[PDB]
Amino acid sequence: EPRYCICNQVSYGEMVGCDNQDCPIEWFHYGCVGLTEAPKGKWYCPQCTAAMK
Ligand SMILES: [Ca+2]
Ligand SMILES: [Zn+2]
Ligand SMILES: [Zn+2]
Repeated sequence: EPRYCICNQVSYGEMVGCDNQDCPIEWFHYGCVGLTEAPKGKWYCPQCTAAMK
């Protein structure tokens, strides 16, 4: 029921959480952010990565 990610679709498949506390979206599908495997440490989504540089 809740929609997640930049794509605004329900949770499906492998999901990753952005570790920036102010991330507006928080939860993303792996594919929508270019991942194939679980991050081995903290992970920041592309939008938060752009905001942190
Ligand atoms: Ca949304
Ligand atoms: Zn998505
Ligand atoms: Zn984020």
